[PDB]
Amino acid sequence: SQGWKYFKGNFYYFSLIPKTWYSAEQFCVSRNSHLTSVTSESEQEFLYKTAGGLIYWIGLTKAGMEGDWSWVDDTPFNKVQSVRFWIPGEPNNAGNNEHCGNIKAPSLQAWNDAPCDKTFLFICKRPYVPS
Amino acid sequence: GWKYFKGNFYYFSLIPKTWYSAEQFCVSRNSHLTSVTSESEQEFLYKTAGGLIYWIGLTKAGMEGDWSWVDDTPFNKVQSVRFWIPGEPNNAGNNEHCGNIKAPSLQAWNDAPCDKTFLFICKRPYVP
Amino acid sequence: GWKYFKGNFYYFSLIPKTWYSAEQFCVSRNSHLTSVTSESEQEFLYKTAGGLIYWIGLTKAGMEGDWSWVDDTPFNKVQSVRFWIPGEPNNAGNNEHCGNIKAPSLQAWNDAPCDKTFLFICKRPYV
Amino acid sequence: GWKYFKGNFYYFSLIPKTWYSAEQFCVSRNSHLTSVTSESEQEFLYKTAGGLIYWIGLTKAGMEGDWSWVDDTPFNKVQSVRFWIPGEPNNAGNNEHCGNIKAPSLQAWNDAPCDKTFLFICKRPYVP
Ligand SMILES: O=S(=O)(O)N[C@@H]1[C@@H](O)[C@H](O)[C@@H](COS(=O)(=O)O)O[C@@H]1O
Ligand SMILES: O=S(=O)(O)N[C@@H]1[C@@H](O)[C@H](O)[C@@H](COS(=O)(=O)O)O[C@@H]1O
Ligand SMILES: O=S(=O)(O)N[C@@H]1[C@@H](O)[C@H](O)[C@@H](COS(=O)(=O)O)O[C@@H]1O
Ligand SMILES: O=S(=O)(O)N[C@@H]1[C@@H](O)[C@H](O)[C@@H](COS(=O)(=O)O)O[C@@H]1O
Ligand SMILES: N[C@@H](Cc1c[nH]c2ccccc12)C(=O)O
Ligand SMILES: N[C@@H](Cc1c[nH]c2ccccc12)C(=O)O
Ligand SMILES: N[C@@H](Cc1c[nH]c2ccccc12)C(=O)O
Ligand SMILES: [Ca+2]
Ligand SMILES: [Ca+2]
Ligand SMILES: [Cl-]
Ligand SMILES: [Cl-]
Ligand SMILES: [Cl-]
Ligand SMILES: [Cl-]
Ligand SMILES: [Cl-]
Ligand SMILES: [Cl-]
Ligand SMILES: [Cl-]
Ligand SMILES: [Cl-]
Ligand SMILES: [Cl-]
Ligand SMILES: [Cl-]
Ligand SMILES: [Cl-]
Ligand SMILES: [Cl-]
Ligand SMILES: [Eu+2]
Ligand SMILES: [Eu+2]
Ligand SMILES: [Eu+2]
Ligand SMILES: [Eu+2]
Ligand SMILES: [Eu+2]
Repeated sequence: SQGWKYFKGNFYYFSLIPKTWYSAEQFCVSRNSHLTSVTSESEQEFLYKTAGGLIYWIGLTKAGMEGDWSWVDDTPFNKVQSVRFWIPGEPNNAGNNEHCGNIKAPSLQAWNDAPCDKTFLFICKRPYVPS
Repeated sequence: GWKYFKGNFYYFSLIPKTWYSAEQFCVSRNSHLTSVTSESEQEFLYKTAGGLIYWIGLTKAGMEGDWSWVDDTPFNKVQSVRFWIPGEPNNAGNNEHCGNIKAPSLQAWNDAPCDKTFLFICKRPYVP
Repeated sequence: GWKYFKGNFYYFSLIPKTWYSAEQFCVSRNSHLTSVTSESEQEFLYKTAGGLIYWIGLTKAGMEGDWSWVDDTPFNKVQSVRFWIPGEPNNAGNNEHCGNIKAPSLQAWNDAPCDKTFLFICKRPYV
Repeated sequence: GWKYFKGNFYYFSLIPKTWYSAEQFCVSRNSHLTSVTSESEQEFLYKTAGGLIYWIGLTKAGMEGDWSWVDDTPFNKVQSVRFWIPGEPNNAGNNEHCGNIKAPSLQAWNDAPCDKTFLFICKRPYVP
């Protein structure tokens, strides 16, 4: 399938069809991928530049009893290094119901929490495995 | 309230949610949408369900669309094939990637769209 | 060399390995050290084991050191207690963090140091 | 004592263990054998290692035997080749399924038998 863009050892798929957060993750899984994690400034830059003006689900979701933010691809969540990537004022847990995360703003400060059952475009990430 | 059966507690919800919002509720309660690994557990769940539909931990994974359990119990196709409603899973509309308990018998499971709202069942181990 | 039982294939090794080297071998065969989640599976395993000791997928995990299955089957402590040898797990020397099938009985499991070498049993689903 | 670097704490052990016994020690301390995801982290680790060999979270997984991280960080094979000692991994004796930090250089990693005993490095994120 076309639509996979390469960046630093991973391919990224910016969807054309919007889905709920979990239905997006399931699509990514059906393509041997996961909703993308973000672990560096250059990766965040790649994502929001490619996103343009559109909102995309990423692999941010609350997990555990405490509801700490986590990555669906099981990258350990680094709160210290992730603080710089939220939109100012986010996450705000509007309605006490915003348990998933999307990229929203055209900036390094781009993440927003939103209800998992809302439909948005989404970004899958899968590693390249050279022989 | 939680119900106890063979080393696990089970939560039969009173309010419906999407499959994933249900799983997040279970996770917030240190649990998961329930797996099913024996006829006695299947029987306990459908008898307790009382003829109502409840999300369980069934969901597709992998490129193959293989079914899986969200609590990471290995899914056993041979052992589980008799737990589906006859004709299910039929992936109706090409969009039924989660599973629920529906019919009151051992042949109980149906696949349904993950974004549909149903009551749900969490499962939590008792740990002495 | 794989033996079939109720939708799973099982490999009873002829070579002994440490618990983790055994698990690695199982992984290279698209499998894991076996979990045990029913009386009939326990019976099939101890009967086939024939009185020899085999590593199974039992291992301590998490901060509390509770017993777990390496294949990620949730561990049912209540229903598993009848599968340990009487008196086990006894954490001899404070260093027995993996488990094996030892006795030919439904009370079969013993905890032993993960770095000791035993025969091992892999399990993989019929797919 | 845990050493801090870029949002994670690190424990450099004083007693050697096998790879898996090392991982179990880390797990008992709410941690894992360390992953390595940047040049700056690789530099922090080998410089702190001071020329001694430490197990890290490198281990083979899957039927293919691809390298993986035990803390479940997805393994970036493209970006990690810079971190192996030239000529490694060489799977000596076809029995080297775990990895350690060995050479004090950005090219530091060696695969070695999982049953050999080395010092080890645990890693855990700061969680408020
Ligand atoms: O500056 S605010 O306007 O307060 N920012 C809010 C978000 O914080 C909130 O999550 C959404 C809900 O909409 S949703 O479609 O994402 O669910 O609406 C605005 O974007
Ligand atoms: O005999 S069939 O017609 O195939 N049975 C179908 C199901 O297989 C299908 O999942 C649902 C969709 O509705 S939903 O309520 O489950 O979403 O409708 C019927 O019950
Ligand atoms: O009733 S006891 O005799 O004390 N039971 C102990 C076990 O609990 C102990 O794990 C082993 C150590 O040997 S090992 O081979 O398992 O390492 O020896 C005995 O069998
Ligand atoms: O250039 S080589 O000779 O191939 N380098 C080898 C390593 O690749 C090999 O892993 C070890 C085994 O020793 S061990 O202590 O790590 O087990 O010995 C040398 O360092
Ligand atoms: N408002 C709570 C809700 C919550 C707790 N645990 C969770 C686990 C998953 C999803 C949501 C939660 C929070 O942000 O933490
Ligand atoms: N329960 C173990 C200690 C422990 C805690 N977590 C662990 C994880 C793995 C191995 C051992 C542990 C003991 O007392 O001896
Ligand atoms: N020669 C293979 C052996 C192997 C495949 N899968 C594994 C999983 C675990 C340990 C070893 C393997 C390799 O090192 O890649
Ligand atoms: Ca159906
Ligand atoms: Ca013992
Ligand atoms: Cl698409
Ligand atoms: Cl009971
Ligand atoms: Cl409820
Ligand atoms: Cl039964
Ligand atoms: Cl019992
Ligand atoms: Cl019992
Ligand atoms: Cl008992
Ligand atoms: Cl130490
Ligand atoms: Cl590289
Ligand atoms: Cl590189
Ligand atoms: Cl390179
Ligand atoms: Cl190399
Ligand atoms: Eu960087
Ligand atoms: Eu928000
Ligand atoms: Eu219906
Ligand atoms: Eu040497
Ligand atoms: Eu080597």
